[PDB]
Amino acid sequence: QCFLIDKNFVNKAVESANLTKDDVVLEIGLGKGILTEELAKNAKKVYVIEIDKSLEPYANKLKELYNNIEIIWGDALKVDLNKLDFNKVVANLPYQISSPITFKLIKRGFDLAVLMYQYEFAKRMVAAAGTKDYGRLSVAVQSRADVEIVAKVPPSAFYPKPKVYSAIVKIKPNKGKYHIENENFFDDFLRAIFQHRNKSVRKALIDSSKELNYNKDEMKKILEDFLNTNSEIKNLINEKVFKLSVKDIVNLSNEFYRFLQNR
Ligand SMILES: Nc1ncnc2c1ncn2[C@@H]1O[C@H](COP(=O)(O)O)[C@@H](O)[C@H]1O
Repeated sequence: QCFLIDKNFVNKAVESANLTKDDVVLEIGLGKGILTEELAKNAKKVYVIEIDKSLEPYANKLKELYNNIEIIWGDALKVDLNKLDFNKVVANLPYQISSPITFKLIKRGFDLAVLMYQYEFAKRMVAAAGTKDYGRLSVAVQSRADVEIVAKVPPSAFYPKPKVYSAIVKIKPNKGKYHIENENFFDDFLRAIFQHRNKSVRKALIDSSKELNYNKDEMKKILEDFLNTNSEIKNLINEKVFKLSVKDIVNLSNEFYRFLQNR
């Protein structure tokens, strides 16, 4: 485990979280408890989910100085987050859980999260439409939250030093900006189209038709009919998947959902 040791990066994360004594913070991963201490100083209460009980002496040290820290010994991917009353999340994430934890957290909901990821993952999360790093992850996150990289974090900020840079990412859920009609269909639609990111949406959907439970012939005919509904749809489905904006992918998928349900 590469512990975050550089207090300057702890400070940047904590600052980005805009904490007050009315906030309740979830942290994932205890590490040395440096970040934990700063959270406890500034927030009402902090929950820490930590899988490795050999880190208990760090927990015990903290609990001597702070009365507002609760340690949950367990797997963050398994814990029922619905049962905890946090409004913010601040963590140097265990990188291996980056994707599922992000969506688990977003599903549960929060006012704001400030999370450290490996740099390449963060770049993908925030990537602009039509760029090399833009993909399913980018749209999956940006359709649900405003995201931005707060700071790049060098290997030297950790001990032992990792092989790659990390990045602090601020995530602010934003449900009403894009308004997903049906989350499960949206998820299936994203999966299908990003299996062929350099093809037109139309051709991607045909190739991946089985991801939406249609055979290739069915899907071809569906899209013929769909394209005839209006000129905007025609223009969207003929563009390359990775070139459509998040707004356009959300609206296209919403329209397609409504189309299929009507049919
Ligand atoms: N799924 C998990 N839930 C809670 N804590 C974890 C989980 N996975 C790893 N950790 C802890 O987070 C620390 C950072 O993860 P890692 O740097 O990927 O080894 C590790 O030392 C573990 O103690």
